[PDB]
Amino acid sequence: CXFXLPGGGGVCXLXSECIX
Repeated sequence: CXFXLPGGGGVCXLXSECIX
């Protein structure tokens, strides 16, 4: 974190469908 536009295994929600 901070999340939002990350890079690893998961995405911030999904990339807009959650936060984004």
